[PDB]
This record gives sequence, C-alpha cells and structure tokens, in this order.
Amino acid sequence: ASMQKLINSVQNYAWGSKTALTELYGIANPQQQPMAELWMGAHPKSSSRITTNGETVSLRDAIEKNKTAMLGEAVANRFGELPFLFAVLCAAQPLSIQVHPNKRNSEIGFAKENAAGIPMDAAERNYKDPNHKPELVFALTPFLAMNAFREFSDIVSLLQPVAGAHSAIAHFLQVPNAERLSQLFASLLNMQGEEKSRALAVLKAALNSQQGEPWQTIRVISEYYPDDSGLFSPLLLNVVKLNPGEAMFLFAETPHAYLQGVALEVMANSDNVLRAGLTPKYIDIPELVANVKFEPKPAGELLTAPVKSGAELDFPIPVDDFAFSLHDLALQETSIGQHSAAILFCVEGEAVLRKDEQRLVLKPGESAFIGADESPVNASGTGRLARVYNKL
Ligand SMILES: [Zn+2]
Repeated sequence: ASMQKLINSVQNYAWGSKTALTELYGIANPQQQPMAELWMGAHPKSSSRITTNGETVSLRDAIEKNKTAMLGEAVANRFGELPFLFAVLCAAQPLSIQVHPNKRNSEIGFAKENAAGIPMDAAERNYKDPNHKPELVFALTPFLAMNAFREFSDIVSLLQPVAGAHSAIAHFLQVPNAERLSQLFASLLNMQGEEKSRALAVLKAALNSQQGEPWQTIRVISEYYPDDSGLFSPLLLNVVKLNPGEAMFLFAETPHAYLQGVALEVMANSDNVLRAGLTPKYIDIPELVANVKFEPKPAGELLTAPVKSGAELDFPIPVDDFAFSLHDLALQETSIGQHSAAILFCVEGEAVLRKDEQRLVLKPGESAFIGADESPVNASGTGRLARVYNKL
C-alpha cells in the first residue's frame, strides 16, 4: 500500500504515566503499566511496524531493503537510515537534566571511550555513538521544562535568597559572569556530605519564604528528588511552561529537562546523554562542563517561532536531521508532500489521507508512514496533523 498505518511501540519505563495516552487517545491500558513514550519510527530497540499481503514487517527492515525509495535519495545518502525518532512523551514525574554534545565533540568522545575499551552498558560510557542529539518538543498538554541558562542578572536575583547555601553561590554573586557560572554549575553538582546537606537545607528553607516560580517548580521536583543537587538548577536554567501547540528546540551543549506534561518529541538518532542532575546515576562533571555553553538564552528566544503558509505551520529547525510541521485539516483536501519519508500523526480531530485510490483514516494518536516514493498525499478532515520529515 502507498500509505502505511503504523503499529507503534509503547515504552513502559517506570516513570511513565498510567493514564495520559489513554485519556488523550483511548489507548488501552487495563494492566495499568506506566506508559512513558509512544514511539513512531524505525529504532532498532523497537521499530514501528507496517502491514504488507496480511503480515506485519518492521519499518526498519522495510527501509533497509529499499532505502532510496523509502527515504528518498537525499536522506539515504546523507544518513543511511531514517534519521529521527518521533515520540509522544508522557512525563508523569520530572525527568533528568540532560546535555547533548555537538556533532564534533560526540565524534571525539565516542572515539576516546572506544580507545579505552569502555564497555557500552557501563556507568561511565558518555558517548554511545558519534551523533549529536538535536531535539524538538511540541506541547500536547501544558508542558513544564527547563531549558538553557537564564540571563546572568536573573540568576543573580534568584540566588540572593540562597547565598548562604554554598560558597560558589557567593562567588558568582561577587562577579556574575560565564566563568563563575561554570564554576557554580560544577560545584553544585559536586556537592557532597555536609557541604551538600547544608546547601539543601538553605534551599528548602527558602521554599518557605519565596513564592511563585521558579520556587514552585523546585517544590514539584523535590517530591521526586529530595536529596539532589539538581534542585538548585531552576535558579540557573529557564523554567518554561509551554502551552499546547508551542514548541522548543533543545540545542547542543545546553542543559534542559522535561518536568511535567505531554509532548511530541522529535530527536536525532543518538543515545549520548551527559546528565546534569535529577538522577541517581554517576555524573562525569568535567566532561559535562567541557560540553556546556555557558551563554544565557533570554526568555523571549526560547520558543521556536513557526511560520504559517496556507494550511502548513512549519517549525524551522537549525539541523538537517529532521523537520517538523503542523497541518490544518478541512473539508477541501490539502497536499502534503516532501522529498523524504514522512510520518504523519493525528494530533486532534480526524484525518482522511488519500493517495490515488487508497484512503486511510487516522484518529487522534494514530500515525502513518509515507515513503518518499509515495509523496504527496492529500489530507482532509478536521483538526491537525503533525508531520516529521526531512527538508534536504
Ligand atoms: Zn534532550
């Protein structure tokens, strides 16, 4: 068939919501597993499937047998595989603070760690592959996140109340610049024993006298990470509440965390994660610091500003690994075409896809794969369809 309704995998990671995918889309969960991510792609750990003829086949296998026709020549020649994973993320508790190195450093780090025979599944294995990990989140319900350093004057204001927590806070307040921000970031994550306990005590008392954000976000995080030095991170990093339909790009070398709510996430293919708190795992502070850009991002530059052309709302992404757009649906068909493979996902309403004689209906939460050779398709109905594709 031209258009292929996807059979997608749900990752039941312990941190997933037991209800979000059911409340949103009617996805079954009678056994009440945590449902953390709904995956749409060709990931080797659990590829989406397509129906051939009766049988189902792995999308990954289907693509591997026919890369040019399925991916298009540009993506096949640049990446050699579907270059993204698209997911619904349903964060029922706050997740870890993460940084993804840039492509060059990822290549350098992947090598370093190979040339010292570090086991893959080991604690200190920072670079699992040589790829960068650009990511976009697009809010499906109100979506609370941290992303990027605050303006230095903002950090200064927020740290005043906890100046006695740690000498590195005083040091930064004395001269609030990128060097001392770096030292502060690293000192906080390296806090131990009485040093850490004193700092956490001062912060917890501040939660009694300081109201509103980001103190409220610290309170929310403390439910799940009561003894984590990452509880100070909302004072250094922007706290953003995305409304449904808003999006943000997670740049390289930039700390971020997904704290609450449901989002679509599009990500390049990498498992390179340098954690930066809100985690029980060992953190390599020097390697983290060497891969963080200590440059404020002001609040008004955090969201991706999309561009509306006809029925298409494009969210410009500054990497080649993926592109992302939203499409309004109406009675009159709209043509949705691309040079690459596409995944189309029904956000809300109901989508009728048509390619010549074939008609495929998607309800909210369902998705289809469109191979490059099958572009374009016509879409009608009501609501909105999200598309992940490549603009090369
Ligand atoms: Zn990330």
